[PDB]
Amino acid sequence: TVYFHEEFKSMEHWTTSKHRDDFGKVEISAGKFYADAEKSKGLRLTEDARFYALSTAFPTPINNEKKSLVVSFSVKHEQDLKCGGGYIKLLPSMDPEKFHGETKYWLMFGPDRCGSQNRVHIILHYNGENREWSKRIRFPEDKLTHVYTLHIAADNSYEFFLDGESKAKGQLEEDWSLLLPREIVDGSGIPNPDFVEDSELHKVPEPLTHVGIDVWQVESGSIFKDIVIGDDLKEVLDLVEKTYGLKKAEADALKVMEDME
Ligand SMILES: [Cl-]
Repeated sequence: TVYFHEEFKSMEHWTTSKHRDDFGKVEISAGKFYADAEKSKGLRLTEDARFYALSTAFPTPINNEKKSLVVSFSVKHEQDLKCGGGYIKLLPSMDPEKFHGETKYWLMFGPDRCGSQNRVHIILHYNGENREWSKRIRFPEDKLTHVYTLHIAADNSYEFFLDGESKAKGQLEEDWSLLLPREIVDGSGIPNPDFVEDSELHKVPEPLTHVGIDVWQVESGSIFKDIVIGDDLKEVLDLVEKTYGLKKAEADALKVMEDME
């Protein structure tokens, strides 16, 4: 039911790409401030003004035929991020050493910010193109840990959770540009006979084989935690309570590091 859970207690099983000789360095770390010196540990990007590209393979490939698929992970931008990504990717069969921005993914999911620009990416590869989510939700611009959870249901509905709470909810067909128009001209009532129905929008075209972090950061220091993937929503949200729902401790740790200032 839970296919995968990266705790980032270690990073040896994650492979860093060879597509460039200058990808940024990463480490296991709890950051400058933390709710717990051990449980707050995670994947930390260390170097300013770098690209990052590292990945790990699912022990077993992941499918979602007539079944739910739930993705969750957290990013902590404690560094005062002005420009940088904090999103992950789910990819079909690929070579981790040539992993880069152009590598074919099925899903690109997570926070991204640069200047006054801010949104949560939910990008689905469908029918040979990457389809950007039509809705634009800004993620919280603070130094605290935030969790991003996505439910892709077998009825082609979806739901996006930020910090455990529902932020967006709707239909894949309506909130992305995946299919042709149902009407030949909108509001005419005349059907478009070329329209093709797809009951498998939610379904991965090929089985999913890797998770990867492919981001650019100007101000580095971000920490990734708890990459969870499964087929049951409550199960994942329960796991988010266990791992993230550290809230009270972290916020107090943040105030402590802010009273000094
Ligand atoms: Cl997007």
